[PDB]
Amino acid sequence: SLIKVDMRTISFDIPPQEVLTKDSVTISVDGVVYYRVQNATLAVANITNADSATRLLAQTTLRNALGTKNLSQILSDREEIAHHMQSTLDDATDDWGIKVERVEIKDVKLPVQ
Amino acid sequence: DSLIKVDMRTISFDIPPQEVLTKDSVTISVDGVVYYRVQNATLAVANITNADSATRLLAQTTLRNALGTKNLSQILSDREEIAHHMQSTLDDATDDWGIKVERVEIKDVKLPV
Repeated sequence: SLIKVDMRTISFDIPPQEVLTKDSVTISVDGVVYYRVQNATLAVANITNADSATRLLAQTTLRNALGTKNLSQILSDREEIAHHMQSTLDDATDDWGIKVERVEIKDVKLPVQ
Repeated sequence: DSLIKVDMRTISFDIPPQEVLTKDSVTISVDGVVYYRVQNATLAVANITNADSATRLLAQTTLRNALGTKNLSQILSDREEIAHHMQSTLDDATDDWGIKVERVEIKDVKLPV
């Protein structure tokens, strides 16, 4: 094989997502995903659609996880939520050969309301 | 904005032993090495099913042609120049599928029976 896939850990940013918390507060949360290709072939066979599929599934996973949480609970349970988001996203990315190492919450922006 | 990264580091592949006839009717057995890197990732992936096989063949093809125009004493004497010109000729051909040929080395010039 001449054209090889970089198998090293790389990252992408989850753009800020609007979420209404359990205690009814509209927040704007962004995050980071740390991932690597764990199956060169399986990833390459899905190259044209893998990028935005993984990006969207990350957003929806972040959106769903925080929806069942109190605003205070987002800060304290941050490692538990990150662990939960990792499983969900790792499971959903296996079918195109991508290993997700971490999904971490970054900033919690606060608009009026 | 990509997800699946192509390895951009300079790497090598071996040109298997080739039976060439010199300009002065001496037959030889020549193996070589090609040093290359992907210089255009979008253009390389688009042709992944054919590019590897095509590059290997054109390396062999460039090696056979370069030696065929040369006399045995010239192959002996100035490998440096021959390898330099082979790099140019292979670099021209492989550009259309986003591969930069950095360096072409001639390893062993053997004499079979």
